[PDB]
Amino acid sequence: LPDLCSWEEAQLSSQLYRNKQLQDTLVQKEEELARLHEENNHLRQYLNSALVKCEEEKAKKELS
Amino acid sequence: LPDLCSWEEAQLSSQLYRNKQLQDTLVQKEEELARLHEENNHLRQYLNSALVKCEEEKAKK
Repeated sequence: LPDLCSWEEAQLSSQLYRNKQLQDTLVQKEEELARLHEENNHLRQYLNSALVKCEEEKAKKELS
Repeated sequence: LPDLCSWEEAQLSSQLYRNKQLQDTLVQKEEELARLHEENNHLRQYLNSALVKCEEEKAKK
């Protein structure tokens, strides 16, 4: 029992360490995701806004 | 001692399960990031192309 207990405790420490590393990576990923979602959406909006104005201009020009 | 051992065993089990969950979440997050990076690049490419064409249309005379 005491040799098993010491082995189990070491495995637990190693597991908690690996999980902490995963957890930290996951925080970094979530914020990278949030950044990209916001940038993609804004870029999308900007493109749509500019392209629409280009077409509005052609419409009112090409009427006479 | 015997109380600590059972607590540590139960924690090994919970933490193995936690590891799996974190691993599963991470593969899903990486897939999502890979797609958003692809989209971001395409959006920047499209933007560049639209700036050029916007500019060339200002061949205004």
